[PDB]
Amino acid sequence: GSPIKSRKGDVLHMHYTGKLEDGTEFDSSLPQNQPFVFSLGTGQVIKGWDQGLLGMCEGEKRKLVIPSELGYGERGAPPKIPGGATLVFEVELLKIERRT
Repeated sequence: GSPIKSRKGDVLHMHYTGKLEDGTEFDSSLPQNQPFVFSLGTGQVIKGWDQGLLGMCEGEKRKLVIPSELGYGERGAPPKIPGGATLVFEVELLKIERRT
């Protein structure tokens, strides 16, 4: 066997829980139990995700600390995300479309 792993261009189905530095969860795909689906490496998601989610196999978890320069910047993303907030994501890759 040779598990495929995420590369630029893949379509990923991703669970995430994002937290502030204050520990407080701002968002998660887990409560609705709805994976976020997107094309990796296309500027569809935050820069910290595009550079940070490479080389994941299905079923693998990763933690990403993402200072605001690589997230939503000083602008922020109201209501949940303050301008300048460092985000802490715990992500779980569920599915890479390419393998099937």
